[PDB]
Amino acid sequence: IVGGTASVRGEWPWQVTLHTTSPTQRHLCGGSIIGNQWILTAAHCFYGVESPKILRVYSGILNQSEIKEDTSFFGVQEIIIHDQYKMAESGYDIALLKLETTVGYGDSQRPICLPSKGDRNVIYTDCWVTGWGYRKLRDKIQNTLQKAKIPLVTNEECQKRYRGHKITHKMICAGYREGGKDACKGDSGGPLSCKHNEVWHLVGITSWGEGCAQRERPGVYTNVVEYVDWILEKTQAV
Ligand SMILES: COC(=O)Nc1ccc2c(c1)N[C@@H](C(F)(F)F)CCCC[C@H](NC(=O)/C=C/c1cc(Cl)ccc1-n1cnnn1)c1ncc-2[nH]1
Repeated sequence: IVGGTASVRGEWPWQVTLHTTSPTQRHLCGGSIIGNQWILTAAHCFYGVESPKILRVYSGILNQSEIKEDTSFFGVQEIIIHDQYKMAESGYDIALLKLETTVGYGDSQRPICLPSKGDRNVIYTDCWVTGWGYRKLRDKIQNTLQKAKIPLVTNEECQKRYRGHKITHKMICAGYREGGKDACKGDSGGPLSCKHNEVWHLVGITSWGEGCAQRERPGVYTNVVEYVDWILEKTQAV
């Protein structure tokens, strides 16, 4: 996160850190708890990932230093990638992780609500991007979960900012015209959380941008409201 500040413990209880175990253990991507055995994240996180066996999901983490060999985690039973996904810049950048065990909900780990189909017509004015990613292009993963408040940008304005790309309504953009606040390397897969009528909604999944926090380069997120039926198809399968 560029231009953010330290989160407080329990502030983003749906935020997870997804770690890879091969060749050595390290943070891979962010993610969001959406159900007691479900993590919603970005499809591009699994590039080269040949098996769910190398994945570890940690919930209830403020600091990456809380993670050692004796720290409990959730194993991943299955990686579900949207089957229209090709690359982050073309959209469909969404994936689900089916956990091997159930998350016990508490004040440290709980799910974020998905947006409603009717809420597609609502204007969100209180949106935050969170993660352990870089503070600038050449940096390192941060120990403490960071947060940054960012305004949503219309599809028309985002398309103006990305000449040469096709910004679809399945993407949602966020950033200041002058830049300064954004997601950066290591934040992808994490949430873009918006508070509406005292309820937090998972509005976006951190996907891509041209550089980090640059002037007139909004962050591009998977527009979660456009995938509610796809998520329900995969998580509510009979
Ligand atoms: C010690 O642990 C470690 O250093 N972990 C570590 C470190 C860095 C990484 C990473 C793991 N993840 C990638 C990989 F390949 F390293 F595993 C996979 C994932 C590959 C893509 C990922 N993209 C983002 O996270 C966000 C991009 C992004 C999103 C928005 Cl909304 C705006 C601007 C953006 N940026 C433009 N340029 N940079 N950001 C990333 N790139 C490097 C990493 N992640």
